[PDB]
Amino acid sequence: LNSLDKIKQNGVVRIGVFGDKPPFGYVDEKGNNQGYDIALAKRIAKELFGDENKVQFVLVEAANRVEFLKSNKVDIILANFTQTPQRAEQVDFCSPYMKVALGVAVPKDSNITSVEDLKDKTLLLNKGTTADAYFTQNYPNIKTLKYDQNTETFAALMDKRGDALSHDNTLLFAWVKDHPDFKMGIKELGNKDVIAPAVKKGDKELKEFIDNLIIKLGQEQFFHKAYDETLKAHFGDDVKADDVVIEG
Repeated sequence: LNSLDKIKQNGVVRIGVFGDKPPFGYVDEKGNNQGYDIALAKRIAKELFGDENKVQFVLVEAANRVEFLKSNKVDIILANFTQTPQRAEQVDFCSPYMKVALGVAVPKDSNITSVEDLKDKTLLLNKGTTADAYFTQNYPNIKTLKYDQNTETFAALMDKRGDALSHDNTLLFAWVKDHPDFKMGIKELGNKDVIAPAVKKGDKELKEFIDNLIIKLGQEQFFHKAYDETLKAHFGDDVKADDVVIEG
């Protein structure tokens, strides 16, 4: 069986998501999976099974997304996952559904406005994210403290364990909005990237299923609506939906 017919025969779709990167994927105070990524996940289950609750949400951290696909723990990764050429050697990406770049958040009283300013600073990172790869490769001598989970990484910022935190700038906008003792030192770093779902390398039938669905959802402004339901309230009036959302 190709992987799409397998998933159809299973009756559920296993989708890897963040449990702790709001507002994109997280578990709310009631223990329910929520966020922009989760909206697509439930729409994918709806298309497969006529029932948006025939997703099994598998929590996964940034370092283990690819391995969860290689090892068959999940059918799809929707853990707010950035497309890179390097990851594309390893998993097959589906059509993108948001735009992304990197940023650096810093304490209110920080004078760090550039990577030069991080020279003799400790920089906090979630292990396995694109921010991790970016500094590790391009600025290997910048001291870092790397954590497995997002909760841990931001907790170490709030505990003054480092001078700055780098991550997706979209994430860091929402977080600095809920945590006003901190600000954006650098609003936008690196390449103008995209988030997309990923399937196991060679799952062509599944990938095309999802790509086609993303085309059909883009015709009904599904991602803008999802942006309003799940993201708009967590950004300032500064951000356009069009700066974040990709339709189709």
